Amino acid sequence: AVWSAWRRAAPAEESRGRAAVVQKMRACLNNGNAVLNVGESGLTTLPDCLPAHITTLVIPDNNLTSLPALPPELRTLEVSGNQLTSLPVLPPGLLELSIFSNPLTHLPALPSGLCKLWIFGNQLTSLPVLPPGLQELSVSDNQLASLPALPSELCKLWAYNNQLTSLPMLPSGLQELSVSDNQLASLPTLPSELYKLWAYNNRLTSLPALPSGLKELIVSGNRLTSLPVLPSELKELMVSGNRLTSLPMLPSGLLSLSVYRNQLTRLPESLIHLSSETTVNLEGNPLSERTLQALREITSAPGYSGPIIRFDMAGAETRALHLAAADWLVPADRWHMFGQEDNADAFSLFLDRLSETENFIKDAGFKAQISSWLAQLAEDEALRANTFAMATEATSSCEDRVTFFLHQMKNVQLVHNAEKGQYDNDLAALVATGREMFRLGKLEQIAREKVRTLALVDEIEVWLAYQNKLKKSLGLTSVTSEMRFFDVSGVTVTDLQDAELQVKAAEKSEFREWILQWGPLHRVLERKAPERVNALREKQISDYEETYRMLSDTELRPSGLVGNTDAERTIGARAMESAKKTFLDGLRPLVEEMLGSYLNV
Repeated sequence: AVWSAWRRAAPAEESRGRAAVVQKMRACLNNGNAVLNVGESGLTTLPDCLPAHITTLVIPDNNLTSLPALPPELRTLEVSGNQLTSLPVLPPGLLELSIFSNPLTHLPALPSGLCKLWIFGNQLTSLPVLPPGLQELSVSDNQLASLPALPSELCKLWAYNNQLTSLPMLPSGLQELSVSDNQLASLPTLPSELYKLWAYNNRLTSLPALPSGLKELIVSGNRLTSLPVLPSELKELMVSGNRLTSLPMLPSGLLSLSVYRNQLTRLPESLIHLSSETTVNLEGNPLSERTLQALREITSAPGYSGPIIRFDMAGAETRALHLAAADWLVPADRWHMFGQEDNADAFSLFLDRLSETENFIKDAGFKAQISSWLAQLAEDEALRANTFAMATEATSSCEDRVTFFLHQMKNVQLVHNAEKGQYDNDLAALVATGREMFRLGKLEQIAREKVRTLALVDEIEVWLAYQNKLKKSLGLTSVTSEMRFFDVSGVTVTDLQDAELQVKAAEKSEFREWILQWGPLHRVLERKAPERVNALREKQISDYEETYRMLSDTELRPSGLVGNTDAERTIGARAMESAKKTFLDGLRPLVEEMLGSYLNV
């Protein structure tokens, strides 16, 4: 009767959904079922009475603006995405309150027996007084400037991505503290049972004494000038992006050590005693010469059984893009407008860094080659966008990382040119670019393989060393002449000799088939022979479907297996490969006609 009035007040598209909710409510009233879940039905209103014995009420994603008075025996309320801007009075016996993804800015009075308060992801600007027996407070992704006094019984406090500048005193049994992405200038004294402390991206300059049983400490992106003694059971130490000048003794059981972008000049000796599975990232620290020497000595020894150690040579401002660009261009107007395009800063920073590289120092031609490239960039908005985006690193590291990213930008440019049509009437240029891409791809795999063999590694130096040292012998036109830190790459003369041999052997064996799968070649074929290539693509699709069905009929059906999602994955995969191989068969003659006279040495 209240429910009938409600069901009939329905916008027409909600009429069936409202009938479904009335059916559920009737079910509660008629069988004593004390759980009501109103479903996802695009509800814009709920009826004014809900069944009165309901103890769990679940409100999924709907378009609700208001909730009715709540069933007096309610123990659990759970509300998903809606447009609630407030909540009704909460029933005295409520135990758990969840609300997610509502524009809600404030909560009503909280019942004294509440135990779980899961109110993350709303718009809350304040909290009510918290009941003393509250056990979990989850209030991340809101708009809170502060938290109220914390109940004595709390075990978990999550409040990351708010605007907190301090925390209240912490309850003695707190086990979990997760308050990252705030503006905390400090932490208060840390409770004894705390096993997890996540406070990344705050404004901490020191840490309180650490609890004996602390297992995780993640405080990267702070302003820490030191860490206190680490407790012996710590497993995770993530303190990157701070101002640390040294580290404490490292607990033997540490499973991750992330200390990149600090100011470390020395390493604890305990680092070498860490387990062989522990992850270690030391990049972007001014490690002394001897420190790095001693490291190479220890990790290179036979029988070394410590961690794999990632390092670099970076050690421990953004002009207007047009200023950065004017420094390179031969006689920049255009670069004013480019300054406002997406990632333009990243690229501005990149260009400033490029003037401090070994190529700049040693190759008098370098300014002019960068100028030609900047000029090509100015005429191609697509390329320019991709290039600017790529600058997002190289700025993360040393001179060689910048140089490496220059090589990657130049690779992008060659593929782009091929894809666009620059070489449709210069097919020897098209084939040359293909060979260069084939060789670079092979170097990437060779460098990845060499990286796996190294216990002390700078993976970018490794990959760069191969590009740089094989530029001449492999005709890598997109690669520059100079690099600074080859001595620390770990790449030997024998390594380079073997990579030359492997790539030349592979190209001889694989290239003619490899170029059939090369994407820019497809772009060129589709331009020169649009009807034949479209026909081949349409056939590739049909062949898959027809081959699927035949494999299903001939192999799955007699088993098995026609419902079986695993067997159907196996034949689907087989039908793609089959159809692919047929597709490349129809491409091959087309490539042979267009390119055969270009594919001799």
